[PDB]
Amino acid sequence: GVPAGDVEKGKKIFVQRCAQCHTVEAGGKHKVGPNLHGLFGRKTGQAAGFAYTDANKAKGITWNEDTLFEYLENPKKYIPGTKMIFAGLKKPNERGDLIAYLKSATK
Ligand code: HEC
Repeated sequence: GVPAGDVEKGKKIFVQRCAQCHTVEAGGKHKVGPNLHGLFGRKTGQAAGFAYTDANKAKGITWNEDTLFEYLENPKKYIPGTKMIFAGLKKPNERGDLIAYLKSATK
C-alpha cells in the first residue's frame, strides 16, 4: 500500500506544485483545476461546478491513497486525455508526503 507521510513536507509540495491550480478548503474556489475539498472517497469528476474533461469523468475510480499514488506519478498515463498539465511526482516518498497532506487537508 502507501506508507504514511509527513504532512508538513506534503504541504510544501502542495504549495510548490499544486496550489497554482487547486484549493483544498470547503468552499474554496475552482481555479484552472477543481477545488479538492472532499476528494477522498469520492469518484473522479464530481466537484460541483467544475468543467471536467470527459476523460476525467469517464475514469470512474474512487480517489484514495492508492489511486492518488498511481495518478500523481504520471497523470496522463492514469487518465489519458486529462487536461491537468502536470508532469508527475516521480519520487515515492514525495508522493507519500503529499498524499498524507491531501488526506488531512481535504477532510
Ligand atoms: C494546473 C496547471 C494544474 C496543476 C499544476 C495541478 N493540477 Fe490537478 N487538475 C488540474 C485540472 C485542469 C484538473 C481537471 C482535469 C480534467 O481532465 O478535467 C485537475 C484534476 C486533478 C485531480 C482530479 C480531481 C477530481 O477528479 O475531482 C486531482 C486529484 C488533482 N488534479 C490533484 C493535483 C495535485 C495533488 C497536484 C500537485 C501535485 C496537481 N493536481 C497539480 C490542473 C492542475
